Amino acid sequence: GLMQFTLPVRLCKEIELFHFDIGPFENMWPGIFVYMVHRSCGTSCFELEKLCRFIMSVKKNYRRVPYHNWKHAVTVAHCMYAILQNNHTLFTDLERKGLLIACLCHDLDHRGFSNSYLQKFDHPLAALYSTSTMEQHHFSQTVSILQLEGHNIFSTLSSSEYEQVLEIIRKAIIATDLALYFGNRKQLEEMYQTGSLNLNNQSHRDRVIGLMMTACDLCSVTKLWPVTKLTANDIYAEFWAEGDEMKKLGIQPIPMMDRDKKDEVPQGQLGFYNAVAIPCYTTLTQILPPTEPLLKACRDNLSQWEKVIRGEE
Ligand SMILES: Cn1ncc(C(=O)N2CCC2)c1C(=O)NCCc1nc2ccccc2n1C
Ligand SMILES: [Mg+2]
Ligand SMILES: [Zn+2]
Repeated sequence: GLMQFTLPVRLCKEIELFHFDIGPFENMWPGIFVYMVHRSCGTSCFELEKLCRFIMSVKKNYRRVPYHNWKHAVTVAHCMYAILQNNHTLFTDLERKGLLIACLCHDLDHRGFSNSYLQKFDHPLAALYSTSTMEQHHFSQTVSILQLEGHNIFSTLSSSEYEQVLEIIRKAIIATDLALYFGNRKQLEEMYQTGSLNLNNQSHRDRVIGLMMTACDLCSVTKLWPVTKLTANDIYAEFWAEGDEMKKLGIQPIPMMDRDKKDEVPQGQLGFYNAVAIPCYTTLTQILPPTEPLLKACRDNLSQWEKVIRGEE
């Protein structure tokens, strides 16, 4: 009860910043997460014992893949932590509870393959879930782990509050399906600009939490350049393995996934910052001004990819 988590000084200060990197010491990541739940939510949100047992079962259900791994889960939760702490008064008690958990759980049991590869492989998950295949799986794994004995971190919520939090988590996890981000953001753009955006409207809150999920999920582009660049290596290690598997099914993969087209990475990064990242952080900053440092960091990394193309690195 009187048992705070505390971090060393450098981490205690830097964890508050959007560009914080959680570091290479895996054994400190659970403690970093609990620290974020305690300051974001309170020391009373969760029974420590249940929370710790939940976290460890979540870690166990992430796989040893280059990018969609336990470090990604914690990284995406830290970015959510930073958004929530810079917008103290905008979110409900249930939202603060749900969104850090959603982030920790959003890629549970990922195998390093896209929805597209599952559909072309004819994986069982693609018959069970026809759209947002992996994301419906991640939510499914979240509910499974919540139902293990001693893992119900929400046990003190009422029946209707429990239904509300599981519904926040569901929509938040589904929103990490990038295919859905394009329309969600267009709709948010029009609502903000015609001044119809209304945060008392539940369907509007949903869209804004969806955009936060995309922003947190992509947050490798908002780090200091050496973090961004070394994270890109892990991302391509998965993409190129998928490309290899596409070629095993007799299908030329898209160039993003073809290791024979490494030369095209720098131009593919510009497309991605211009088509996905910059628009994401722009609309996020319009709705939630204190998230501006994510947009600034993203623009700094786009300019670093521009230098790569010009052979200045
Ligand atoms: C940095 N980050 N964060 C997330 C993602 C991302 O896309 N996803 C889906 C799972 C997470 C990326 C990223 O790097 N995407 C790579 C973009 C890209 N590289 C190309 C190389 C050649 C041709 C086209 C290319 N495009 C579009
Ligand atoms: Mg995902
Ligand atoms: Zn993710």
